[PDB]
Amino acid sequence: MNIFEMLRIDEGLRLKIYKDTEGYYTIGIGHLLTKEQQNAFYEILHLPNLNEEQRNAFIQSLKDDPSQSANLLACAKAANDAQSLCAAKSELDKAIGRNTNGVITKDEAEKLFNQDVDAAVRGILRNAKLKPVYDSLDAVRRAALINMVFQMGETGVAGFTNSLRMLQQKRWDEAAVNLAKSRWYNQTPNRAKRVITTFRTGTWDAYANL
Repeated sequence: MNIFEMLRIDEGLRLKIYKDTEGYYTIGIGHLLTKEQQNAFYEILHLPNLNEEQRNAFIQSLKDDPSQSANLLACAKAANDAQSLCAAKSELDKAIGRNTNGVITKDEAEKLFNQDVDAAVRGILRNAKLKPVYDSLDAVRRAALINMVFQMGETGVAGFTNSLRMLQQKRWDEAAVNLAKSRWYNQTPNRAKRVITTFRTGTWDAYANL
């Protein structure tokens, strides 16, 4: 047990590229890659990832039959997305060092993950709200803080003013009681419970079994 097994259980590990419900392409453990007929003509012509010609064929197809505004605007969006995915794969391929076709192995996911951890800690140590509590914690409690950062971002975590302070004061059972009252806990109870147990105990016990 170690931090990568922790976030693999909590966050999940995808060996194939996935598109978020909010539109981001991701892979591994939360590794992010890339960020009537009148409106038909308009939006087709404003899709950010089409070619000149790819767009020509759609625009001129609409001219040929304006009735099919529904289908041509459907085609145009398929294409725009097909490209974004292409860009993400490309972004992935530079990261892995081969032509993955949007597929990686676990060790490659772990390699991505380990630098992602490096990014988060850098951020954390630059954040005046998170630094003093993070320096104060031991390695496994730090894993719990990083864990939270992965799920909601530096800023969200940094907004747990009080529980953070209790953590910094080594008041672990106070801290655990306070995290449970949170909106985080209410949105993802099973995960928050494991994280909070990690904060409270300084151990990996919440992940034993499972």
